[PDB]
Amino acid sequence: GLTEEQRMMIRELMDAQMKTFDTTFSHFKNFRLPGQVRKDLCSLKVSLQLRGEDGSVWNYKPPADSGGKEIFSLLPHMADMSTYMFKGIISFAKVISYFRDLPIEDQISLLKGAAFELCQLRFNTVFNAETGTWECGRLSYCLEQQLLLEPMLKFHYMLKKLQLHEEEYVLMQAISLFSPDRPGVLQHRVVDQLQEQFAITLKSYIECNRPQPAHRFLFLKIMAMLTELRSINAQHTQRLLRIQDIHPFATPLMQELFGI
Ligand SMILES: CC(C)[C@@H](NC(=O)CC(C)(C)O)C(=O)N1CC[C@](O)(c2ccc(Cl)cc2)C(C)(C)C1
Repeated sequence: GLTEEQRMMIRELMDAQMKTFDTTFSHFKNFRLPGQVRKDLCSLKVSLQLRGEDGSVWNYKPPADSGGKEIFSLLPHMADMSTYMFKGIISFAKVISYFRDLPIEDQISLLKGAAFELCQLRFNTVFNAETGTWECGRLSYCLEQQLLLEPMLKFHYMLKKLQLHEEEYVLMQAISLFSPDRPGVLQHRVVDQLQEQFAITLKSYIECNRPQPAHRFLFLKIMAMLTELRSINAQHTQRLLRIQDIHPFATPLMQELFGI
């Protein structure tokens, strides 16, 4: 069985999840809309849909470029989504006692490392693998011959396949958040025992709640998924810095987290 402090751990995570993750995106408003290395971007093409309160529907089909400049038509908006996401992610971290109790300099450092990952983890819960779309309340972002060649895309598909519970998602969010090996983490021992206790909790939760043979090695699959995601996080920083080189798009908060 799952021990007392393990039940205690999950419950504080599930709580911070519900307090800070607006699953319907009700409060995403005031966002901008569309008025050489770029295989980076073209693999990530999406169409956008806004359902009005009243029943109206607005749709955006992006331009298939051969030229150069129209690939950016959607970055202002994406930069607005990301800011709104990162704010929820920060609120999530600060509502966790394990996190509050680290030194401030460590708070900042853990966040700057995992913000993207926690965010991609949340988007996975609103992803629909049948239709290749992220359903964000009134927004939908729909992927423009099955190409899991883009690591980020293969990540969402593979992870959705595992059909995790909300508790498994929030714990994954914890392991990723409390990673001992992120630039400028002073308290590497604490953050390391903390991560291990989250991992152990995940391991037990699975042993206890998923007894069926399809859920063999799930804990290990999840753990590999998280390793994959760290790799994708680093590749994405490099892509993003390249976009900044040629055009500033990053909101203040994105500059704060990506280190500029
Ligand atoms: C997973 C990927 C297809 C995409 N997601 C979406 O388009 C849908 C949604 C916004 C819901 O995540 C996404 O967030 N990535 C990472 C973030 C991204 O690299 C990016 C985001 C904001 C800026 Cl300013 C630049 C780049 C991207 C180009 C929008 C692609």
